[PDB]
Amino acid sequence: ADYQGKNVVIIGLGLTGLSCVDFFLARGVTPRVMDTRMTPPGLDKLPEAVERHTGSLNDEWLMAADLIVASPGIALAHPSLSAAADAGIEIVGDIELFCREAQAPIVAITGSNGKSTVTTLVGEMAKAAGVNVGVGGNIGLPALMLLDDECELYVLELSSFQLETTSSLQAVAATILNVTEDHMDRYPFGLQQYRAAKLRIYENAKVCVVNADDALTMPIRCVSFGVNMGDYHLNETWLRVKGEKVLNVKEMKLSGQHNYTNALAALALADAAGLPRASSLKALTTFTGLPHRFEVVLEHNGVRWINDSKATNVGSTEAALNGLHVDGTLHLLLGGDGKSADFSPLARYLNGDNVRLYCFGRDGAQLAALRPEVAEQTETMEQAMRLLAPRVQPGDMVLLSPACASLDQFKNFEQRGNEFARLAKELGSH
Ligand SMILES: CCCCOc1ccc2cc(S(=O)(=O)N[C@@H](CCC(=O)O)C(=O)O)ccc2c1
Repeated sequence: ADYQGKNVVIIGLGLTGLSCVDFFLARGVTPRVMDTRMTPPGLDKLPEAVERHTGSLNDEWLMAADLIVASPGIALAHPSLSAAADAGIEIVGDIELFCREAQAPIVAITGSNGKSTVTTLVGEMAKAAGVNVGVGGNIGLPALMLLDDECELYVLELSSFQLETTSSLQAVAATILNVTEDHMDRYPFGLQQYRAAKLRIYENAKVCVVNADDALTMPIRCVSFGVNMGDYHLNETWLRVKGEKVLNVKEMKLSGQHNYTNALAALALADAAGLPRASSLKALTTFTGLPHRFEVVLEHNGVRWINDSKATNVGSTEAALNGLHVDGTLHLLLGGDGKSADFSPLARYLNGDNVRLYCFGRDGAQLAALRPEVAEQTETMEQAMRLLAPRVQPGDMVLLSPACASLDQFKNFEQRGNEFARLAKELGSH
């Protein structure tokens, strides 16, 4: 693709909007930028030479465009953007621009839960093998910042929003790990619309990796992973491939059944990508986990404080609660922007004499309502933590696994997690 002489418009700033801007500049094309936010991040880095429109979408700019590069953060359904598509104006995203330029195979990963883990694991498997690997997308660096001639493999986490605007992806290996309710504020046609966006990842993929335990991950053969069934399966616990033991999970630092199926998924994608199994299995024994993903930030005085701020949907929090072992009382922090999710699937894990709920953020009242008799509601996570702190006892667990976006009150789930760990360390020691 060649963009010279094109009127290009980018919707959305930040590092991703800026990576798009750099992409076009370096090609001898000056784009225009708009953001619906008044002072979006990165505005300051923008080279004065690029005109910008903030606080709203500029229809004059859009309708005059030859190409619109839409951040995953804006809906294709937005009236201004639907108008442009109706006019036949081409709309793509960063991932589409990347795929058109990429000169190395791409491993593509999406799903409601486990996608950052499996993306990171596959990158670790490549690294152990001596492969020059670029890992990013919806995790880490924006995809366009990974473009490098020396790169031998790319491993991208892709969100459903990125996939909606991508059409040139031809993955060497692609997976949807699972599909559980998320982003309903962005999918007015419900779960099947959301699933439809994720299913796009398989179009033109050399190998499709599917979850034998989750029919929604299926297209319409794929290599499969699952617990008791699949080409990659569990059998102490061993990872197996087609009946053959490959790894005793005692060698892994990660624990839990869901991280074991994450391990199969990664192995399946690495295998499809042609990485040696020895180095791939080795990476599985060295990977320690991501920050904010069920991360023990404090274990002091008989109490563990777990930062699971990366739990931004119901299915994620469920993966935290399902089979959880707590000696005393579980103090569960829930809260933020639920994205119109149905929280009732959590109810099942919240019976008993040993659970306390501390709910906050935009949807706090909705979360407290899962079990009002053991629930407390506050405006902030800080107020909730100071509320729960005096009550914690030896044998207790304090778990931040909010089931919601943090965007109503925090920059991102990382700042939420960082504030959690700060407070835990303050309230968790005399
Ligand atoms: C006009 C451009 C709009 C730019 O603003 C935005 C950019 C990206 C976004 C991503 C998403 S997002 O839906 O991907 N938000 C994450 C938030 C996770 C977290 O708490 O850190 C989630 O709930 O999965 C929502 C809104 C966005 C708005």
